[PDB]
Amino acid sequence: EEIGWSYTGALNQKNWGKKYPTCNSPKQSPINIDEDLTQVNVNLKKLKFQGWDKTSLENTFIHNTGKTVEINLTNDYRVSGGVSEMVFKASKITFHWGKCNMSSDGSEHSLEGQKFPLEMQIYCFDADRFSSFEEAVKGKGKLRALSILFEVGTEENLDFKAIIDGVESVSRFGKQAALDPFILLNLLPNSTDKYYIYNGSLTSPPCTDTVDWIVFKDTVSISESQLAVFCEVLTMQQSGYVMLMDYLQNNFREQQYKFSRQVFSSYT
Repeated sequence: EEIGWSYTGALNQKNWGKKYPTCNSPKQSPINIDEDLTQVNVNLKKLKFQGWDKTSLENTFIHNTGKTVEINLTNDYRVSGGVSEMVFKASKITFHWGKCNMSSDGSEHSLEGQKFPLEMQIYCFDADRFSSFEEAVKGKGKLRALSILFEVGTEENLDFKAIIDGVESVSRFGKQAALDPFILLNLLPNSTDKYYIYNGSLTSPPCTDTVDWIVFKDTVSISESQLAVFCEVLTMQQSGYVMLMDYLQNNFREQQYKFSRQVFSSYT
């Protein structure tokens, strides 16, 4: 089907545009966000979560795609706010990490030039217009994504126990496993009223240019042992004329120029 890509190997990120032309547009993600360079906007609509405090359904799977571990959400998770009151449906969660220690940079977005050891991204689309997130992407519909940045703390973050167990379960390339019950709202930072928003894109091919990003100012903390499980995930990579298996590490796109884009900031 779709042509294989990598971050720094074969068809690396500098060359994605040769096959996926949108990857060369001026509205690409991720970016760095500096607070003093943003525009505070009181007009922004407070974030509204519907169904996020409910238990995750039994058919919620995590999946090792070789580029990330993806969670395919099943509940009717609805979200709105920021630049509009239009309701989106949250359908996918992906993770980006480095070498998985407290001092490693693995996030895609950064704040104040600081990268983080882990980033979680939750993807959403307009369920009225489209039947699935993939269809929305294929049709260039309006997309919304939320970025959650992580720091390593001293203690085990119990809200993530089910997720972490799931990542352990899919170390093997391509593997899928059902997730133990979890609560999606509990995966977000303590307070969500402080956030940034900008016009951007998917951070990997096809790099679709129609994503409004919400990036939370506050971080989520997990322990060192929780972060460690991500670097046990396995992938396949073409290295020269040989196809090899390796640990999945540094699975993030480098940062992009803003090109006149404005970053908006909530007011609290």
